[PDB]
Amino acid sequence: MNGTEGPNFYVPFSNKTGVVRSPFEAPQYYLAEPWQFSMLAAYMFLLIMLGFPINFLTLYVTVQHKKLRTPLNYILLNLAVADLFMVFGGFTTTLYTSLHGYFVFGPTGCNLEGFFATLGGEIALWSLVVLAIERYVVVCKPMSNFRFGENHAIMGVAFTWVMALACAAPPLVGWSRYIPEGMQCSCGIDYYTPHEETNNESFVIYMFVVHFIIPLIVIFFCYGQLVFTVKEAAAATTQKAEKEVTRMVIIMVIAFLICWLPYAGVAFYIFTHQGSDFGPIFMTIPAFFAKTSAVYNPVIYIMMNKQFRNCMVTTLCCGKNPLGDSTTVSKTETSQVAPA
Ligand SMILES: *[C@@H]1O[C@H](CO)[C@@H](O[C@@H]2O[C@H](CO)[C@@H](O[C@H]3O[C@H](CO)[C@@H](O)[C@H](O)[C@@H]3O)[C@H](O)[C@H]2NC(C)=O)[C@H](O)[C@H]1NC(C)=O
Ligand SMILES: *[C@@H]1O[C@H](CO)[C@@H](O[C@@H]2O[C@H](CO)[C@@H](O)[C@H](O)[C@H]2NC(C)=O)[C@H](O)[C@H]1NC(C)=O
Ligand SMILES: CCCCCCCCCO[C@@H]1O[C@H](CO)[C@@H](O)[C@H](O)[C@H]1O
Ligand SMILES: CCCCCCCCCO[C@@H]1O[C@H](CO)[C@@H](O)[C@H](O)[C@H]1O
Ligand SMILES: CCCCCCCCCO[C@@H]1O[C@H](CO)[C@@H](O)[C@H](O)[C@H]1O
Ligand SMILES: CCCCCCCCCO[C@@H]1O[C@H](CO)[C@@H](O)[C@H](O)[C@H]1O
Ligand SMILES: CCCCCCCCCO[C@@H]1O[C@H](CO)[C@@H](O)[C@H](O)[C@H]1O
Ligand SMILES: *C/C=C(C)/C=C\C=C(C)\C=C\C1=C(C)CCCC1(C)C
Ligand SMILES: *C(=O)CCCCCCCCCCCCCCC
Ligand SMILES: *C(=O)CCCCCCCCCCCCCCC
Ligand SMILES: [Hg+2]
Ligand SMILES: [Hg+2]
Ligand SMILES: [Hg+2]
Ligand SMILES: [Zn+2]
Ligand SMILES: [Zn+2]
Ligand SMILES: [Zn+2]
Ligand SMILES: [Zn+2]
Repeated sequence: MNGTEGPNFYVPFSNKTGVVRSPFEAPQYYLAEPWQFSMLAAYMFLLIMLGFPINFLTLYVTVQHKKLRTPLNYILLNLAVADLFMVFGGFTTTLYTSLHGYFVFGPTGCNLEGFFATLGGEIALWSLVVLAIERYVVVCKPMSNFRFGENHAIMGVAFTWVMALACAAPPLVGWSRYIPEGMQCSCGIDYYTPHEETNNESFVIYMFVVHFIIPLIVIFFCYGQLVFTVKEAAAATTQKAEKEVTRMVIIMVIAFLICWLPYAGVAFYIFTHQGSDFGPIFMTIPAFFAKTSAVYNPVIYIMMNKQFRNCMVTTLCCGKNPLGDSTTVSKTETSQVAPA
């Protein structure tokens, strides 16, 4: 056997030498060198070191500025939270797992590590659909009289959590399971083994379709529609606001792909080539790189959203003067209203 199937795992190493041992009981320093694990640990450390402040700042800004309530703002507050969950929930176990060379915290660590990462990634994807739509509406303006409100915005957010849980929760209660991957320092869905007793084959197919293919079709298609009204370029007069948001949304989507296709692909590969000969590094990279998903979103947001940015610059300066080049939102100052 090219691998080493446990009743709990599958080390992509061969135990014709007895050196293979549970990623739940002892260091996997036989799969790779003790420094590569240190690198992982370093990286993860940096990720936590960054995913925390960025996602938190975003949180504090969004709420502290009472007018920042557009769907987009909602979605992003959402992502900021899901990102924070990743950070403490799983990133902590993954940093640790790396530090020790295996899941010292047992299958729970594997679960915290795998779950929150999937919970985080899916919320990201599903939010992307909520946006795709919100966008399609505000640009192709379907209803004669319409403009999303916080009431709908909260709907979409609640929805992304349901859809996300719909994907990430099952492996915790019987459908498929979270299992260490690569150098056994992160945990993902079981593609490696058939394990009739947990129905991996079915869930994986389920996830790839319901929680990957479909949303993508939806998002891509909705894009194919808005490739007419808000065609592509950038720089009423309100036209220039929505068209700039879209551009961001679009980027966000590309950003998502770069962060997940390499992984999703490696995952799909394995699923359809279980027992074949792949090593530990084969998954560690797309899997850990993928972990940037807990942080890139806010960056796009602060870089491509002139309103939020200046709002952050505002909070950061505890007062004003946000070095920009247009409406507002804040607290004591003029976060007053202007409806109709
Ligand atoms: C790869 O093959 C190895 C042997 O061919 C095998 O190692 C075996 O590991 C077990 C640990 O569970 C050792 O047994 C020990 O069991 C209990 C732990 O629950 C200890 O308290 C006892 O002291 C006992 O020694 C075996 O000694 C060891 N087999 C050997 C070297 O003879 C690996 O588990 C195999 N890799 C896999 C499939 O994970
Ligand atoms: C062990 O791993 C090797 C490497 O993949 C597997 O060998 C492949 O076998 C398939 C059919 O069994 C051939 O079509 C390929 O040419 C072989 N190499 C590949 C996939 O590139 C072997 O089957 C694996 N044995 C198992 C299932 O444990
Ligand atoms: C695309 C940018 C155009 C902004 C339109 C999106 C609506 C979200 C912000 O609206 C404002 O929210 C305040 C608190 O929620 C209300 O007090 C105020 O009356 C309302 O106008
Ligand atoms: C984090 C993900 C990185 C985002 C990807 C950035 C690529 C977007 C810029 O592309 C360019 O945009 C112009 C205006 O639309 C087009 O005229 C041009 O042909 C196209 O090449
Ligand atoms: C990690 C996220 C950073 C990637 C940047 C995405 C590439 C798209 C750049 O488009 C430009 O962005 C400017 C933001 O200032 C807008 O003013 C301008 O109109 C728009 O055309
Ligand atoms: C969409 C981007 C994601 C990339 C997709 C990852 C699949 C690439 C893996 O290829 C396989 O690697 C094995 C070695 O491990 C070879 O033995 C095998 O012949 C080769 O076919
Ligand atoms: C995506 C890139 C494709 C690479 C995936 C295959 C993993 C190759 C690394 O294997 C490891 O190399 C060490 C040094 O030789 C050995 O000590 C160790 O036992 C072995 O497991
Ligand atoms: C740090 C640990 C990781 C990478 C664990 C789990 C990740 C997944 C099970 C990924 C699932 C998917 C996402 C988030 C993006 C769309 C495709 C997907 C279903 C493969
Ligand atoms: C305004 O008074 C002048 C600008 C000074 C503020 C800029 C300082 C950099 C802020 C870094 C962001 C870290 C936030 C930490 C969140 C936990
Ligand atoms: C409102 O909340 C206060 C405004 C923020 C004050 C700006 C402080 C930035 C930190 C600058 C420190 C200079 C670096 C010196 C190296 C020791
Ligand atoms: Hg769209
Ligand atoms: Hg990324
Ligand atoms: Hg602002
Ligand atoms: Zn899902
Ligand atoms: Zn299978
Ligand atoms: Zn990837
Ligand atoms: Zn500016």
